[PDB]
Amino acid sequence: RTYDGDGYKKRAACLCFRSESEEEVLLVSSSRHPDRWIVPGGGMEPEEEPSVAAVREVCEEAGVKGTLGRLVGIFENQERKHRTYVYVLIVTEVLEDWEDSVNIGRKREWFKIEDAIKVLQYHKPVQASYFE
Ligand SMILES: O=P(O)(O)O[C@H]1[C@H](OP(=O)(O)O)[C@@H](OP(=O)(O)O)[C@H](OP(=O)(O)O)[C@@H](OP(=O)(O)O)[C@H]1OP(=O)(O)O
Ligand SMILES: [Cl-]
Ligand SMILES: [F-]
Ligand SMILES: [F-]
Ligand SMILES: [F-]
Ligand SMILES: [F-]
Ligand SMILES: [F-]
Ligand SMILES: [F-]
Ligand SMILES: [F-]
Ligand SMILES: [F-]
Ligand SMILES: [F-]
Ligand SMILES: [F-]
Ligand SMILES: [Mg+2]
Ligand SMILES: [Mg+2]
Ligand SMILES: [Mg+2]
Ligand SMILES: [Mg+2]
Repeated sequence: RTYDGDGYKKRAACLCFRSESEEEVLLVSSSRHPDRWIVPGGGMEPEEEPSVAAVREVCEEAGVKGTLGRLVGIFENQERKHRTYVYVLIVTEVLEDWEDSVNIGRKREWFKIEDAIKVLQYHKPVQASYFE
């Protein structure tokens, strides 16, 4: 795990959209609580570029690849002490049997943006804000 100078854990994530119209986004199930949804993402490795970490974590957690788009922003979770670079990713490859599917049975699902914001709100309000 890696950290900013203030001790916040460094993370990266993508908003994995179905298309360039950015109407449908891919969430993945929580590892702790499989009945809940999150935005896929995770820790940056040492010296790892945030865009590289984002794409790698989406591949591991969600089993997708695509065309990397713009940095949306950098988002803090004060409560959990982490700070997340969030990028747009336009999905072009949907893989079966990806890392977390095989290892922890992680699920994924497409959501209209409105619905994504809805299911994120309760446990992951900072993640809901990614879409603002
Ligand atoms: O507190 P939790 O509900 O168990 O959330 C955990 C935890 O997030 P926190 O940093 O807030 O504790 C993990 O972070 P660490 O404990 O490893 O620092 C995070 O891991 P990543 O930052 O690497 O994403 C993991 O997410 P996941 O295991 O899917 O990678 C996520 O669990 P959820 O899947 O329920 O959000
Ligand atoms: Cl879309
Ligand atoms: F995650
Ligand atoms: F992660
Ligand atoms: F991670
Ligand atoms: F991870
Ligand atoms: F990681
Ligand atoms: F990791
Ligand atoms: F990882
Ligand atoms: F991962
Ligand atoms: F993970
Ligand atoms: F969060
Ligand atoms: Mg991960
Ligand atoms: Mg992780
Ligand atoms: Mg993660
Ligand atoms: Mg990781």
